[PDB]
Amino acid sequence: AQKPVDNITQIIGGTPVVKLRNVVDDNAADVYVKLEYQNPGGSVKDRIALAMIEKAEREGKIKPGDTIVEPTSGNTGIGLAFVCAAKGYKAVFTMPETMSQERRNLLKAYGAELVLTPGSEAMKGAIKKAKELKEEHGYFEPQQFENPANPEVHELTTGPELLQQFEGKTIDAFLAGVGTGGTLSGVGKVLKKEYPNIEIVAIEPEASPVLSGGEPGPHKLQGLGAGFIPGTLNTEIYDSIIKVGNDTAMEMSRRVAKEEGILAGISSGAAIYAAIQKAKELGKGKTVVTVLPSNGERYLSTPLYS
Amino acid sequence: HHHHHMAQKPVDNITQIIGGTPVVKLRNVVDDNAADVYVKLEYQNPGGSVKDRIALAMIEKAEREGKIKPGDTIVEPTSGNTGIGLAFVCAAKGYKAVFTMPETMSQERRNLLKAYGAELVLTPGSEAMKGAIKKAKELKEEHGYFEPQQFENPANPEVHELTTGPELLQQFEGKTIDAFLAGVGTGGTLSGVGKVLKKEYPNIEIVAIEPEASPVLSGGEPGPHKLQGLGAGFIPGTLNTEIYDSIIKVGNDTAMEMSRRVAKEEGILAGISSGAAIYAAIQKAKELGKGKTVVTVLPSNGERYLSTPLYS
Repeated sequence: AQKPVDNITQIIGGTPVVKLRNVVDDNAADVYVKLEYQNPGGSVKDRIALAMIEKAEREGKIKPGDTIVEPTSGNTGIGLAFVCAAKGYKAVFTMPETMSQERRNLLKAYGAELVLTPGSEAMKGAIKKAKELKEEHGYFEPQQFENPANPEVHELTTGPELLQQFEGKTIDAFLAGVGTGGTLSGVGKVLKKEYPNIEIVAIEPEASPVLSGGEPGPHKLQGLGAGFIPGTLNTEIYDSIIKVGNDTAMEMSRRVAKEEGILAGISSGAAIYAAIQKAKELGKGKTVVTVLPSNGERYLSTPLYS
Repeated sequence: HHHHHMAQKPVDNITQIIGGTPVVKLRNVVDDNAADVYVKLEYQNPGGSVKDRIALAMIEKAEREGKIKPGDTIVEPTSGNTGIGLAFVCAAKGYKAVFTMPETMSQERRNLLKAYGAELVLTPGSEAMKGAIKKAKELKEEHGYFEPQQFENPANPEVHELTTGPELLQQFEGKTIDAFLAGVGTGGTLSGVGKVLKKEYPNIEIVAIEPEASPVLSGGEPGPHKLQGLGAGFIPGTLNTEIYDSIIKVGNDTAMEMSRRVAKEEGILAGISSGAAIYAAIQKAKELGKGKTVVTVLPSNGERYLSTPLYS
């Protein structure tokens, strides 16, 4: 048990890794999952929310008391609301008025202010309002899809944690779903330098296979498939891409919760499904690692666990 | 190499992550001329609450004793965090779980338990908990299912004696804990932690927290209340009725307002029982003054209660 800390953000990072036991055939490679939902705010986005705020502090772009704006209502918005509450910043989030009441409460619970944009304008309307607050009112915009602090914090923390966790053991493949791409790009850079023969695998939705050259489309892999190539994604870092369908990822999330006792979101089900293909392709004795970005309890209002 | 927090090497299954929960000093909701207030984040258990500890301990002892073996079915009449912890542990260890509850339990909660593969047996909502308890016993007698019994199983207070307590006691080595406060549901946390802290800190004050609207420890009548996880309506067998030196009653609105203050001002988003424990801990922190040290436990996370009035 860790000694007392003065601030909850000091708990961000140092997440555990669990070997999968039942959803992987014993003929395949070992599969390990990093539980990023063990971050105190509930997801991997804790890490970039802290890094984005810390970097802006260092560079004098913000000081505690200042106001932040980001066009998101997902895990990055929760992470920013959490980090801003913990560090004394005011968080403003723009989102379409169609966003759920449960998610609005969670953001408002941390003291964040919500700016609702026209529902038909969807995400594009939220981005426009955020650009207006940044350019015409001086709000600081973290910009999760372009801020280099995003892939860099995974280069400095998530990746080296995996290196410590797999000391003396070789990792044969690392797989991660691509949202902003910061996880895959930053962990990938660190693992490839330490394990030059590792395979880095990007995971993306079958229904929106933008990295594979296909067309953006609606999909149910929440957290994945942004519909474009993020500035935070190093497209050179991955050797291959695995596409996962909506139903396939949901089925595996249900399997992992019931047979491993690990309750994670649909993007984690996609990651574990892809990690299990790679394991079977690599065979016994090899080592496959992936990341579980979020907890299944955040998605009880979705068809994931209905 | 050197820019990351230390991370534990891989474990063979998720139950090995239970325990070892961190402690955070409160900064803003507590005056500096009051005693320091420290909170142990039991919602950092992998299943989301303090109940992971007793779910694992109860199942593991039943194995050690030979009462159950993997593949067997567990039955428990509950819908709260104990059911979640038990569903979580049963999935992790290869047990079947059957829970009874009144049909007025929320749908999101039904999905949570079912996500782990537990069965939900619904009883007439007008028979309330008595109906869920009766159905559990009928199934227990009919099929020989093991019943953990969260309010009677000695493994419940014992695991807090063997893990939660020694954790704090190594988390506070070289410091004096002046008061330890804990809300009483089963009473296992207060009983087990209190026993261990008392042995190390002879002058420590052990405080039970219960709802003002159902103060059964104080000798009042059990009544409806809003402090989820607290106020069982009876004195549980797992509560050591001699461990606590004093009792603090907390009202419904008081705990809710503290939970919202802590979420906005500390960035710590916890359930309503945590707001009650923090309110009582600050009250205790005010009377005994600067320099002293009060410690309490936050049993669950605020995200579990988004559909309740706590955060609407």
